[PDB]
Amino acid sequence: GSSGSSGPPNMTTNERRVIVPADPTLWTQEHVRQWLEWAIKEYSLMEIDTSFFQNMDGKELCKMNKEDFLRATTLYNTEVLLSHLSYLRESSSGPSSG
Repeated sequence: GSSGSSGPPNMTTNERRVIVPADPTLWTQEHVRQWLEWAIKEYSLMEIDTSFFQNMDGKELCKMNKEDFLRATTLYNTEVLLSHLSYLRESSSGPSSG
């Protein structure tokens, strides 16, 4: 670090955050892309092929598995994304089970 930082073009926003719905299945062809670049800049992910999800609708994003994800992102990242989407998938602005 220490200055000299020229990372990629972050997503658009008022200050610095993402605006997407709870359920990932409702994510549009754009949302899936926004959330991607986000988790990357947030969890400092690398070696990820965002292009693979250039046209992957939220629906096709929640159906993807470790394998399908491994063909676009590294194993490490595959564990983060899957884990993250795991919760968002089981959450629709509703109450908690148990």
